[PDB]
Amino acid sequence: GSLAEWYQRIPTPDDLTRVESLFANMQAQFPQLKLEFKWNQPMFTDHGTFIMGFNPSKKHLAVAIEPQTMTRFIPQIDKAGYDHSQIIRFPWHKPLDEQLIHDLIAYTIDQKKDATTFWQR
Amino acid sequence: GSLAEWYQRIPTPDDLTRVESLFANMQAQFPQLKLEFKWNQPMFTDHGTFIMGFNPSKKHLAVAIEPQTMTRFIPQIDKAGYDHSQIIRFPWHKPLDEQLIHDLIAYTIDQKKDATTFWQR
Ligand SMILES: [Cl-]
Ligand SMILES: [Cl-]
Ligand SMILES: [Cl-]
Repeated sequence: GSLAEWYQRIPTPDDLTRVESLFANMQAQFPQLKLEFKWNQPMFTDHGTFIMGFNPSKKHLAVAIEPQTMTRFIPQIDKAGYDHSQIIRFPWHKPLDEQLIHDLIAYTIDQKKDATTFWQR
Repeated sequence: GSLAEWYQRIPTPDDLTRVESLFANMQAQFPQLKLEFKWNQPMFTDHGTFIMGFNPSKKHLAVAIEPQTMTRFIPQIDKAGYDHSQIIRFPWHKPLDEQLIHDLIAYTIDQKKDATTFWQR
């Protein structure tokens, strides 16, 4: 894909305006950032390192951030009223590491032993 | 929707068998888990708290895990050779909080100042 085509996956003209303004404002606020197009999506990078990625869907703009950033901001993201998701991609065409999946479950079960809410806050 | 309807979203018979076996194997290993259907996807829960979510796409099974779990397991996920993603959903119909996006970028920039890889490892 190209960057021209990605912009065309944004559902409506007002949605495109929102993304264009966001990009422009963030570039103005962080002049060192490079807006690259990599693995078929726009990403801000800084001195050859990932900062943020972007992908549209029918109902939302998905903003991609690093694991440590997500961890640090959970309280502030929840307060702002936005849902978040952390996923591992298991390709259909590759083996499924069930030991890994098992270990993720076991660790989470242990950490949430005394949880009083459905989601980690 | 429903769990039946969700299973129909899995793209091939072999992919369906994979998902069926995975659920069965994890339920056998963790007999306390309930497989619930919430917010249009299957989720393992334990004593009413979230443990793991699932969703198919054309190319992969997406396994949803909590932020603390993703953070803990990055080295093991990378070693296993799977990609991972952490996203915030900014709905098109709701205001976009640019201060939050600014703060996320600023924090990530500071954290990556001395980074020697593209992605957090
Ligand atoms: Cl909750
Ligand atoms: Cl571990
Ligand atoms: Cl890397």
